[PDB]
Amino acid sequence: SFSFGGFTFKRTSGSSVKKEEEVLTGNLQTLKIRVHEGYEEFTMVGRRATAILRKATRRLIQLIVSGRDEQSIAEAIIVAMVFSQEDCMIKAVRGDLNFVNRANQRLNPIHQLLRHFQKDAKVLFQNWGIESIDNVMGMIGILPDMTPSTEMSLRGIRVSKM
Ligand SMILES: O=C(O)[C@H]1[C@H]2CC[C@H](CC2)[C@@H]1Nc1nc(-c2c[nH]c3ncc(F)cc23)ncc1F
Repeated sequence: SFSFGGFTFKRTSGSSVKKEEEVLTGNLQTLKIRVHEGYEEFTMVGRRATAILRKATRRLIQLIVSGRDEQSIAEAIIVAMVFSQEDCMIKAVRGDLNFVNRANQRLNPIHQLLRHFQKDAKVLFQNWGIESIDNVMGMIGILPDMTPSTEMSLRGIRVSKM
């Protein structure tokens, strides 16, 4: 239904209304983003990874991911975290004031966030948060360093891997 970061997104459930909101990045730039308000589920289909995303307003509730290799799974996770519009993803932006240009009639801020994190997702992964996980057979944790764990995971994130 739409393409974002190389994944085909389809909404499978729920609805949202869009409210324009100014947000402040970690490096103190202002982005004016269309915040989606409501409960939604999406599928994400890539060449090398597939995910199920459950989200609410600026909140990743669950992401289940399967993929070819560590790189392919990290790609899905980064796109999902930007799509979530979470405040910790907005605050993970650091470094050059790259969102200040204004040359184009309109420069999509969610695309700007994804392009930022495609350069380096270390700050994003390190600030997202980790949680203890239940023992669900075939579901493993993935740590900020993209290492598997049976005990902990990035908040809301599980890899489907036997
Ligand atoms: O807002 C936009 O300009 C585009 C770009 C940035 C993310 C989506 C894909 C590209 C967005 N397009 C669409 N988003 C959504 C959408 C629903 N809930 C969401 N929550 C967060 C989010 F972020 C986008 C959405 N629905 C239909 C779309 F067609």
